[PDB]
Amino acid sequence: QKVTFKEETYQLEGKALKVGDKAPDVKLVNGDLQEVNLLKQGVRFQVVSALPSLTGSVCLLQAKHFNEQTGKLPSVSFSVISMDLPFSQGQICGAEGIKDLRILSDFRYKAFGENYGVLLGKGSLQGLLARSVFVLDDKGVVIYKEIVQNILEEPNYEALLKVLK
Repeated sequence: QKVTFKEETYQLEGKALKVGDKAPDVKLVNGDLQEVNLLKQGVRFQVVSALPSLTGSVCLLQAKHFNEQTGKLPSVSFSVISMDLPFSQGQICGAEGIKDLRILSDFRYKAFGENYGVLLGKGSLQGLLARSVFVLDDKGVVIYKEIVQNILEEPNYEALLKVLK
C-alpha cells in the first residue's frame, strides 16, 4: 500500500500488520509524560487510530470524532497516536475541547509506527504516522484495518461503526 499527499506518494515503513495478526503492545507517552502500554484488557473492542499531526484540519476532525465516540461507547477503548510531543497534544486538545480522548505520543520509541507499519517514508511527512484505524477484538487480534489512501481524507467511520456493533 502507498499513501498519497498532493503530488507526493509514500512507502509505509515498519512491520506490516494485517487482519488476523495479534496486535503488538507498544510503549507510548501521555500528557503527564508517563510511559503507557497501548493495549487495554477487559474491553470488547480496542480502536487505535494514528494521524500525521493534531495541528492538521483533517487530523483535528479525526481526533474530535474519536473524542465524541469515547463518551458514546464505554465498552470500546479509543486511542489516538501521533508524533506530536505530549505537550502540544495537551495544548491542542485543551484549545479544541478534546478532554475525554486517550491521546498518546509515539515520539520516544516510534514503536507504534514501527510495529503497526504506518511510519511514512521519504517525503515532506517522513517520520510522521499515516492516517490509519485498527480495531482489535478482546484477545488483541486485528479484526479491522484502514490505512487511508489519500492522507487528506478522513477515515471511513461508517465501516468502523459496523465493526463495533
